Amino acid sequence: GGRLFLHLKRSDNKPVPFGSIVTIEGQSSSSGIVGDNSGVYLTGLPKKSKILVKWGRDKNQSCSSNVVLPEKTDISGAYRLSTTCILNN
Repeated sequence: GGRLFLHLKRSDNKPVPFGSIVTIEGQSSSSGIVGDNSGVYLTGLPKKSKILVKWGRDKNQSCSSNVVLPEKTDISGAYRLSTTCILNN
């Protein structure tokens, strides 16, 4: 599958909080954890995914992102991608 470093930034231009939990939309278990440079490393992904990034239970404490990988198959490396995490408010 696809592996990538994903740099997330909130729609309000703040970094995503260090320690936020990343999940595939529709799944309850963790996929990864946002680190101290507001990035996460993810593997086993299809070409197009949707993720939830969460650091609390209230309004404006989670955000949603699409994750679109380039088409190329059969490579061993990792993409360095960026996307917006749109706040759920």
